[PDB]
Amino acid sequence: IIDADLEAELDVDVLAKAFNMNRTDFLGNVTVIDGFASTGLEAVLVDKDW
Amino acid sequence: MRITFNDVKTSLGITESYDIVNAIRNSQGDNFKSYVPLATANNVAEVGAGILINQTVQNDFITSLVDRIGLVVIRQVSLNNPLKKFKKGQIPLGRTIEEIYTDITKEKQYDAEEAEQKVFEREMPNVKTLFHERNRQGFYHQTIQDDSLKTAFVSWGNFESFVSSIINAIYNSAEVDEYEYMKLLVDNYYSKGLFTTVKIDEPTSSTGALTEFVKKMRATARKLTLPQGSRDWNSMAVRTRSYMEDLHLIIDADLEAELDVDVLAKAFNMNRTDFLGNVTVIDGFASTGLEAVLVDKDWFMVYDNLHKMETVRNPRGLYWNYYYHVWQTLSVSRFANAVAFVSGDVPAVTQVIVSPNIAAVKQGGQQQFTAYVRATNAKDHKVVWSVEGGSTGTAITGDGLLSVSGNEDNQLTVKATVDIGTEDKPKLVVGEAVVSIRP
Repeated sequence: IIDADLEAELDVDVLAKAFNMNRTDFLGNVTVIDGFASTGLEAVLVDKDW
Repeated sequence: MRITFNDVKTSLGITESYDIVNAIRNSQGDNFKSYVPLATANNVAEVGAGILINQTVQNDFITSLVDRIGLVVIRQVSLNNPLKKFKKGQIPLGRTIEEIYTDITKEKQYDAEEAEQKVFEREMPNVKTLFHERNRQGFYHQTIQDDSLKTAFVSWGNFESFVSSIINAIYNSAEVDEYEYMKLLVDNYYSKGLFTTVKIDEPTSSTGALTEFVKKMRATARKLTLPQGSRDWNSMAVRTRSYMEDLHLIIDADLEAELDVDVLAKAFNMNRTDFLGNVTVIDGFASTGLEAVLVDKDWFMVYDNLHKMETVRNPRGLYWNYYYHVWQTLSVSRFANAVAFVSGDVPAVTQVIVSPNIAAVKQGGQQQFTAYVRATNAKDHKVVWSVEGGSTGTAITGDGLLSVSGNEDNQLTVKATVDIGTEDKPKLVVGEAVVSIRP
């Protein structure tokens, strides 16, 4: 779970993510939200049974 | 009537750079040595570029006979307007199209004790309406002289092919005009400034500008694709959603080629539709600052009302006149997502939208208005409310609550105003709503 702005920022500046676009074997199922509410939160990586 | 031509050469219009025949003949190791073994190169080079005006050529064996035309080819090149996929069905009867949108409501907490005395309470649904009407009428006129044209062909198949080519030319002209009108739609929308403006630097200034533009487009496309929706990308300030397969990006060919090469992120996903949507390439825009526009498939609200062809004949002139009539309505939908990326200087605030743009209140009721400011910068702005009704006892608070006095008969207008200029040289942005009074 990541923010749209950060996801688009890292989809271009770094290439390793820009290679493995629209798949799951690299960073899991990437779902995009419109930001969090916590001050320091940037990304959250959880499990389906969470 | 004999229309003959004399003193015509095989080089009527030729801005020649060098004599290829001379270069081939005078070559002792140059790059033209590959054409030296060719037996007949002068003859090929003499008429290898086509002949604009032909002349009769005698036979090589018997000079009295004349060589004849063996093959006749008629070009069937057909052209289309790329935005045709955004069209809709036909409207044989009527003129006006009504678009109705229903917005979402709010949640209330379960309360059995409170639910005793308010079982029959009312919650007015939120609905918005937009209207479109027919605005384009035109026709195309052509003439065909069958009897006068019958002497230019020796085959009925060729005759029919030529007349079909004329009809196809009419259709091609119609398609070109339709494409131009569809471009005019976007240009007029941006001129009226109902887009959501995203400020960017000049892409051609430096490499970093191009990658910044690409990542900004990626972010905008993602937040448009978000399933839960947002109210920040349409002129009606309604909660709406768009699909990645329904998103289309309209960009200039030169800029598209520049960013297909300069930034390596766009090198991939060039034809996958999952990066920026269906990329449509046009021959540039008309506005000064417009670089790219990303709109939803439902943004276009174009229909056609008439598409017909009629013919008349002139007995004295022996020809047919063909009239192709096209009547269409071209309009856009304000409920659909639309973003425009502008490289030039843009104002701090683009527009102000009032959530109820039309109201009908009683003589003792109250109304609540919500103001949405489309600001191109991070800093926020303050909205001031005013009314221009006229009667005393009618007033609007600073939060957007309008109260109406018990004695007035006149239409009211409510203005939400934002100041974006500096001191003693102010620039103001105003959003207006209309209110009717019911006695």
